[PDB]
Formats: sequence, structure tokens, C-alpha cells
Amino acid sequence: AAKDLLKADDIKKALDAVKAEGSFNHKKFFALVGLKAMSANDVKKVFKAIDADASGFIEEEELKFVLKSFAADGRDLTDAETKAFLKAADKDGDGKIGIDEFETLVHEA
Ligand SMILES: [Ca+2]
Ligand SMILES: [Ca+2]
Repeated sequence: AAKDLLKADDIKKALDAVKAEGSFNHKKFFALVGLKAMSANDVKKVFKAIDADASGFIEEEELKFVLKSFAADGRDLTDAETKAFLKAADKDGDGKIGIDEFETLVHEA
């Protein structure tokens, strides 16, 4: 979904910016990849891409592999990057990310 939804050149730019281990910031990533200005309806389509097992939530293991939803060659996130992303996104503290939490995170910038 993500690569159909989003500009190829945006994706390359976003992935380039977070190449170095430790450099992933969700706010910067969302802005560069082009998710920031997208409608809730369209952000939902990206969410479903990241929700690999179709559970309805992005749980921690899926967050670690978030970059592979944008490029198959996307690196894993580090433990710290994963924890930082999870803490920012998981608004209710239940350990995983629901759609409405994801929507809010994308648009809170
Ligand atoms: Ca899931
Ligand atoms: Ca949650």
C-alpha cells in the first residue's frame, strides 16, 4: 500500500534521512515520506500496510520492521528507535498502536 499511496521520490528521501542507525525520528520520517498532509482516510491505508498480521494494531514487532513497508531493503529499527516510536505513538499505554493513535501521531505535528 505505502508505495502506491506515496511518492517514490518522497520515500527515497525519507529512507535516506534515516539510513544511519539511531537516526529514525517518527516526526521527521512522516514529514519527509509525505504522510503529514494526508487525510485520515489515506493514513488508514498506510496503517493497514504496517499492520502485517491484520490484528488491527501495530504491535512492537511490527514497529521494528516499519521501514520494510516503504522499501523491502529498509533496515530494522534499533531497540531505542522502536521504544521511542512506541512511546510516542501508544497514547493509551496498552503496548500497541491502534488506528486512532496512529492518525493522531501523524497529525500532531
Ligand atoms: Ca498487527
Ligand atoms: Ca495503544
